[PDB]
Amino acid sequence: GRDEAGITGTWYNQLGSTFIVTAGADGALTGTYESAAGKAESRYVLTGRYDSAPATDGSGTALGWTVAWKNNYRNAHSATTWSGQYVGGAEARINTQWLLTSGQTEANGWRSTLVGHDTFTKVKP
Amino acid sequence: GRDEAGITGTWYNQLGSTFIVTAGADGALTGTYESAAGKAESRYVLTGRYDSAPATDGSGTALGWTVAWKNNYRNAHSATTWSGQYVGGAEARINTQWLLTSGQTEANGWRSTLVGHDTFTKVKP
Amino acid sequence: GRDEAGITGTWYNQLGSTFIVTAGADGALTGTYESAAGKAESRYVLTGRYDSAPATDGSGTALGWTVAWKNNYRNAHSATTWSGQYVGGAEARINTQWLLTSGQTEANGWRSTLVGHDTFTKVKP
Amino acid sequence: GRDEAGITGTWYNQLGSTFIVTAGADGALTGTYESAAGKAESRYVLTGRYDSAPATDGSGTALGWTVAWKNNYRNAHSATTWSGQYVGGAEARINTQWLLTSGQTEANGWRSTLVGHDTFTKVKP
Ligand SMILES: O=C(CCCC[C@@H]1SC[C@@H]2NC(=O)N[C@@H]21)NC1CCN(c2ccncc2)CC1
Ligand SMILES: O=C(CCCC[C@@H]1SC[C@@H]2NC(=O)N[C@@H]21)NC1CCN(c2ccncc2)CC1
Ligand SMILES: O=C(CCCC[C@@H]1SC[C@@H]2NC(=O)N[C@@H]21)NC1CCN(c2ccncc2)CC1
Ligand SMILES: O=C(CCCC[C@@H]1SC[C@@H]2NC(=O)N[C@@H]21)NC1CCN(c2ccncc2)CC1
Ligand SMILES: [Cl-]
Ligand SMILES: [Cl-]
Ligand SMILES: [Cl-]
Ligand SMILES: [Cl-]
Repeated sequence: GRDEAGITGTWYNQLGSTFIVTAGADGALTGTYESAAGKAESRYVLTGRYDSAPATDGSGTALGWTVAWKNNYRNAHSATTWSGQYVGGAEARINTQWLLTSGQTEANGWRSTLVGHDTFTKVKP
Repeated sequence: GRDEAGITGTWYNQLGSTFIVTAGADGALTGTYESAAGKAESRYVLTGRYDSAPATDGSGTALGWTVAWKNNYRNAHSATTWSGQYVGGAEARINTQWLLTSGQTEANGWRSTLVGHDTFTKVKP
Repeated sequence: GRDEAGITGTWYNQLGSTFIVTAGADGALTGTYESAAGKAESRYVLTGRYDSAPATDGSGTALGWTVAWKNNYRNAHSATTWSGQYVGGAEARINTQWLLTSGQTEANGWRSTLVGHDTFTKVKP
Repeated sequence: GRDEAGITGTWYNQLGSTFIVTAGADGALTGTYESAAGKAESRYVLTGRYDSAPATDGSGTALGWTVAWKNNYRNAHSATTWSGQYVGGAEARINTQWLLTSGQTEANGWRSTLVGHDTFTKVKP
C-alpha cells in the first residue's frame, strides 16, 4: 500500500470520536471506532477498503469504511458508512462524508438515513 | 446472525450490477461486487458490517459496505460506500444510498463525491 | 423556457405526494407541495430554479426547489431541498435526491439532516 | 420572520463564495449567489424558503435555497440546492449540506449528483 503507512494509526474527528485503523497492503481497512456522539458506547468493529495505488499528482487516496452500531454494550440498530479520501503531509487529514441508516419499517423507510461529514486528523480537538 | 441466512448470497441492482456477499455470525460482510456501470471491470473486493441482532418489530436490518475500485484490471481511484437496510420476505430487498468519492487535489475536493441510491433484489432486472 | 411547458403542472412521487409547479421563462419555479409522508398537512409554498436552456443531446434539465415545512396548520421546524432533473417524453419524469434539515441545537447538529430520493411522474401511483 | 433580520444580508463560505439574501416575513428567501469554485461566473439568481417561526429552545432555523447555474455569462447545465440551518449570535452561521445535479442522459443518470457541505459566516475567509 502506498499510504499504508500514512493511513494506519489513530485519527480523531471534530466531534472527538476516535478512529483506529490498520491499512493492509491489499487495500483492506480494519480497526475500531469510538463515537463521542449518539447512541454509542465504547469501541465498535469497522472494516473498509482503500485505493492501494493512488494517483501521484497530488490527489488524495479514496477510501471508505462501515461501522454497524452493535457491540456488547449497546445496539442502535443502525450503521454508518464513511466515504472519503486521505490527504497526506504535515497536516494529514481524512476528509469524509457519511450515511447513517437506521433499521425502519416500510412506512418509515423514507426517513431512515442521516447524512453528514467528518474531518479526521492525527491530533485531537 | 439473525438475517445471516437472509443476507448471504447474490443480489442484483437496478443497473444490473451483481453483489455477492457472506454475512458472518458476528456482523461481518465479505464478498465481491461487479458493477454494470462506470469505470469498473470484473469483480472487486468488498467488506462491510451489519446489525446481527435487529429489532423484531418489522424494521429492516441496518448494514453497509465499501468497494475501492481497484483490481487487477482497472483502477478508478475511487471508492463507494453503500449504507442501507435488508428487508426480508418473499420480495426481499436491500435498499441503499451510496457515496462515491474520487481522489482529488485540494482545489477540487469540493467536487469529489457523488451520491445516489441502489435497490438490490434476489432476482435480476 | 425550453421545458417551461414540460415542467409546468402537477407531479406525483412514489409516496403519493403532490408537487404543483409553474416554470417561468427566466428559470423560476413556483408552486405548492403536499406531502403524503411525515410531519406535514395540506399544501406548502415552494420555490426553486431550473436551467431554462438545457443541452439538446438527450440530457435532462437540471432543477431544484425548497419547501420549508411551515403553513397555517403545522410547523415541523424543517426544510427539504430537492435537486434533480426533468426528463421529457411519453414517460416524463423528474428524478431527484433530497436533503431534509431540521432545526437542532449545537449538540445535535450532526444528526440534523436526512437524505433520500423521490421520482416524480405525471400520473399517480 | 423571527430571524428575518438575522438571515438577511451577505454571507461567505469556506470556498470564498458570496451568498446575498433577503428573508421575507412569510418565509421567502431571494437573492444572488457568486461561486468561487466550479463552472460559474458572476452572480446567479437564487430562491428558497426558511422557517419563519423557529423553535425558541436554542435550535437553529431550518432553510434551503436553489441556484440554477445559468446566467448571461455561463450555463453549466446544473443546479445546486443547499439545505441547512441558520444559527444566530456573535458567531452566526448558516450550516448546510448541498446537492449539485447535472443534466445527464439516461445512461449517465447514476452519476448526475455531487454532494457536499458549506458553512457560511458573516465575515469572509
Ligand atoms: O446514534 C446512532 C449510533 C452512533 C452514530 C454516531 C455518528 S456516525 C456519524 C457521526 N460521526 C461520529 O463520529 N459520530 C456520529 N444511531 C442512531 C441513528 C438514528 N436513530 C433513529 C432512531 C429512530 N428512528 C430513526 C432513527 C437512532 C440511532
Ligand atoms: O466509475 C467509477 C467506479 C465505478 C462506480 C460504479 C457505481 S458505485 C454506485 C453505483 N452502483 C453500481 O452498481 N454502480 C455505480 N468511479 C468514478 C467516479 C468519478 N470519477 C471522477 C474522475 C475525475 N474527476 C472526478 C471524478 C471517475 C471514476
Ligand atoms: O416530517 C417532516 C416534514 C415533512 C417531510 C416530508 C418528506 S420531504 C422528502 C420526502 N418526500 C416527500 O414527498 N415527503 C418526504 N419533517 C421532519 C424531519 C425530522 N424531524 C426531526 C425531529 C426531531 N429531531 C430530529 C428531526 C421531524 C420533522
Ligand atoms: O461547476 C458547476 C457549477 C458551479 C457549482 C459550484 C458549487 S455549488 C456547491 C459548492 N459551493 C459553492 O459555493 N460552490 C460549489 N457545475 C458542474 C457540475 C458537474 N458537471 C458535470 C459535467 C459533466 N458530467 C457531469 C457533471 C459540470 C458542471
Ligand atoms: Cl421511528
Ligand atoms: Cl478532475
Ligand atoms: Cl431531537
Ligand atoms: Cl458526462
